[PDB]
Amino acid sequence: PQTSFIFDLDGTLTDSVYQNVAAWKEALDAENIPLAMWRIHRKIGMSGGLMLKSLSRETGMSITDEQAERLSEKHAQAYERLQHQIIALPGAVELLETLDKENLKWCIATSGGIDTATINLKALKLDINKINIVTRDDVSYGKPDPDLFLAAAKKIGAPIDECLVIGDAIWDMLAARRCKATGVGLLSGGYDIGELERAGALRVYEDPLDLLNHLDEIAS
Amino acid sequence: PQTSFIFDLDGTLTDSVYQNVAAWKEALDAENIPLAMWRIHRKIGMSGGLMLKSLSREITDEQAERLSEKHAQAYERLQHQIIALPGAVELLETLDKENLKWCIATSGGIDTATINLKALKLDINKINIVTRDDVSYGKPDPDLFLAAAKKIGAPIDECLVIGDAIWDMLAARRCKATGVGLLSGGYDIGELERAGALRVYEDPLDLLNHLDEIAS
Ligand SMILES: [Ca+2]
Ligand SMILES: [Ca+2]
Ligand SMILES: [Ca+2]
Repeated sequence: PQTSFIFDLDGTLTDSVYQNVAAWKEALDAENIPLAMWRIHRKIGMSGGLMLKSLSRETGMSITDEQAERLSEKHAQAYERLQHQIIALPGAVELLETLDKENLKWCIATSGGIDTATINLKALKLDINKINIVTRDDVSYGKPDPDLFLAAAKKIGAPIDECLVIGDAIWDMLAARRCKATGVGLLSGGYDIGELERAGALRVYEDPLDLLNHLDEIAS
Repeated sequence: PQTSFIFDLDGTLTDSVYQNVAAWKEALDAENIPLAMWRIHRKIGMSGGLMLKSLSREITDEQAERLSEKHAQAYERLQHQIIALPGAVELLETLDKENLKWCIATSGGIDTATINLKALKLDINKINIVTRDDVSYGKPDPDLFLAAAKKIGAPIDECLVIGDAIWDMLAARRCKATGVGLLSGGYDIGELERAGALRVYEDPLDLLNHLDEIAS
């Protein structure tokens, strides 16, 4: 039973978490919701809605639908302005190329909407509508809800239990475990080995190259 | 014996670690040296020399000096984005109020320090501070913390080092100081503890709220 692959995008295949953080920071500052950047970095990988609720509750207050919407817009705009900073992570393309050449099926699964996802894909010189990908616009709920991964397993014709989830955030690992998939964590999104293991990572690697070099430990 | 306090600055009292990461990345790309952000982030808190050195393993002197200057210019451009971390001002004032001595100790030079101190509204010449310009080596070498203890006239052994990075924690243990880790630099609790942190708090407000677990 050959392994099928569900990849997170931002922080996992492209070096874009820190741009995402900066974009949220600028949006939140614009809206007088001053939050230290480590707290924003902690939530990267959740869909914006859940992230906003989450930061909200942890600061003791709550954010209306209307401001959530504006924060979202501000975030997309700030991200766009940072689009050319985004580079593919080491091994990322080579890993994807390895899988195709090997007939292993993979899908991308991101809490980002079509906009962010199109930007990061450029860095991997990939055309969105030419690959297997699921976005926040494809489901009701983002990470850590299992929705995205389930839709991804479905898009590639693999049972979710024949799947390996690859992610850089607590939220990817959490969602992986919630649908009982096998989760593997990458350090390239800035989360540490401790956090990723506690959120359910079975193995943790530096980046796609490191993972590629150990593909046997973890995939068939 | 009352506790004396040695604070890291960048990421401990000010929320500047991400600007620091971003200035390093700007400087690296200008020199066409590819490097993932997380790798840069892992190093913030070492001296620029150790940093770049350590980076290569994972760079000419000529090249190194261009990067140091490029980083300093890029970091300046980002100064307006930097603000105090919650509780940082209150914590320092609480220490003053209680006549507890403190000193700031940073691996950066006077230029980055000054920028960071502005967010605390501190006068660099009106406070106890030690920078990379006052010692031979930056963190994790114990030099700065030793300088800092000397500047406030306290045994390093009766000092709390408060930092956000693995390099702070390492240096603290290397001079037998008690180390406390803050999450506000983006390092995790596991990292900070494995580098020697005795306690780990979220930020200066969390620390101030738990000050009794940790300080006499
Ligand atoms: Ca991610
Ligand atoms: Ca981290
Ligand atoms: Ca620091």
